Amino acid sequence: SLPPREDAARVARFVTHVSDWGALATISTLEAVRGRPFADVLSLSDGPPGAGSGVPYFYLSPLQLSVSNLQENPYATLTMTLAQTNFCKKHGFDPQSPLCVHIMLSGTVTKVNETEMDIAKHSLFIRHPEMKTWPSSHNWFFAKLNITNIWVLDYFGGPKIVTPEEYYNVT
Amino acid sequence: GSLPPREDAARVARFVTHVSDWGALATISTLEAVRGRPFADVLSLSDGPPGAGSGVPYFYLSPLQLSVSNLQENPYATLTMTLAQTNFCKKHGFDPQSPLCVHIMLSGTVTKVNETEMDIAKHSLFIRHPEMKTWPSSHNWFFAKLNITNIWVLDYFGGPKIVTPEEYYNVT
Repeated sequence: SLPPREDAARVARFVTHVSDWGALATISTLEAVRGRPFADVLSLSDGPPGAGSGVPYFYLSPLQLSVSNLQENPYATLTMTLAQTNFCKKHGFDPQSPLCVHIMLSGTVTKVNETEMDIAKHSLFIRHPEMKTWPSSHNWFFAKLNITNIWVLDYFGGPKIVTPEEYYNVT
Repeated sequence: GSLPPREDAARVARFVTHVSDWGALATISTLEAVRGRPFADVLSLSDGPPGAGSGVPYFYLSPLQLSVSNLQENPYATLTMTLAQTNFCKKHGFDPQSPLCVHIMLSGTVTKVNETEMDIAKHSLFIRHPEMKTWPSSHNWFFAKLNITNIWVLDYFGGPKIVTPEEYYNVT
């Protein structure tokens, strides 16, 4: 269940963990829209049913537009909302109401290293069983968001700012 | 209310825009801490009431919002919407990142709506989002729209399908 709204770090970890996907903002490298912000929908997982770590893992292909973008500028902002569940519908909260909790995680997106490759794979493949069947020729790699900044919109008033250290220090 | 033929990417894009009550808007951040970084954020939207979706994404925005402070400095933005916002992808067994779980990106500028278009924006938004009638006047809400110059549709294998604004708006 949703953590107390005053505990922003806990709220962020709750929302990251319950999201199976989110929207990732990048800078376009396409010549026609070069330099303009771009948005895209990615599947994600921070871990299996009882062990969400807050780390957003992705499974990506060099063919993807967002990956072309990250090759030229690896900064990205991921946004997730509880409107992705039935939470907001059930409470009658408009998706734009800060009662319909949403968060933004910004940082850089990198290919996961050898040590973390097994946890990334397991986190992603358990949550997304279709990935096992994706086409091998598209050259899939495991990636992650390295979070440097966090905004939490869970009540009226400004965004609540949470440090990566505070976010990762949650159980 | 079923999904159009996937080959008709213009029709599919209009279908997605109309079934979406919200989307993710990407802007360039003007926050000191992260200036110049791509920023994403969740906005409510509407293109019309139930039988009059025009395809035009209208927003109800406040100068207090992070996205709006970004748009004042650079009005370029990209909105994305996915059928994973409904039960469509779960019911059919399409992973949210499978192109079969349709998602679209509409890129352009966000501007304040004209006097002559305020009423249609208002009617479109307030009917889809009745809570907005109760939002605080102190936030100085205004009606905004996305002016679309570029459209990508992910609705099948084989990569993105490009749709021109004129194809998208000529859908009936």
